[PDB]
Amino acid sequence: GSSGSSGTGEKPYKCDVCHKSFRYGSSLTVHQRIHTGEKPSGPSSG
Ligand SMILES: [Zn+2]
Repeated sequence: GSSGSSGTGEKPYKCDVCHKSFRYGSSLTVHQRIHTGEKPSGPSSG
């Protein structure tokens, strides 16, 4: 559960809404799918 990213962490493609890193650009977009269309998810603000 605690943080623990050995190497894999700083990805060239990181979401700009949830901050989800992605070693590949395609992966990022394919993920943002949830950010587009249906209500957003994840932490936003207090
Ligand atoms: Zn995202």
